[PDB]
Amino acid sequence: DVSGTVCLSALPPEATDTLNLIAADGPFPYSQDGVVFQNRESVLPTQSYGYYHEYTVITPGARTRGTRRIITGEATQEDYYTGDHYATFSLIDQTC
Amino acid sequence: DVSGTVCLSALPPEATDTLNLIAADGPFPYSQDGVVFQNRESVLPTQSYGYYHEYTVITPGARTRGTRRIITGEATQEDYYTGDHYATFSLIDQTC
Repeated sequence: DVSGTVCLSALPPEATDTLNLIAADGPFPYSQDGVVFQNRESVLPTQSYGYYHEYTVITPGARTRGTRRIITGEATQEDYYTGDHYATFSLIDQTC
Repeated sequence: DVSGTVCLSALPPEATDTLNLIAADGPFPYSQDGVVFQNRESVLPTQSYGYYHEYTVITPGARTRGTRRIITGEATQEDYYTGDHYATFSLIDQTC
């Protein structure tokens, strides 16, 4: 299940950066950015393979990719944030 | 519930160090390494007491033992990572 909706302004600033890179079609900092997210655990709504893709949200200071991601869905404005390594997701509202 | 599976290569490098010590049965850096994990919140599957053990994953820069751990179960390659002090867990895939 999706936890709720959160305004973009309420998320870390790095989430805005990732969304801007997605709009531009990259380039992306990490090699894993843009790979299919399989939704294996069925946390997000059931969709076809390739409906979802994953992108890093940089964690300041981290040596690794960390735990923060944006998952895009194919629908307009359908973007999910996770800060806990895919345990929970919130829909991003870019209007606020 | 477990949050998903994570590749070992995607975890902080110290996770590999901890897995190597577990394979050798130590010696371990902390006296709390190898204690039973009680799974009090039932995040992991329910098992008899003593099934799970916990080990520190060192966090460089932290002043404490930090929040990163590996929990082992008794089955082969049943190794879980938590980065958030036991709130969420991922199964480690050592093949990737």
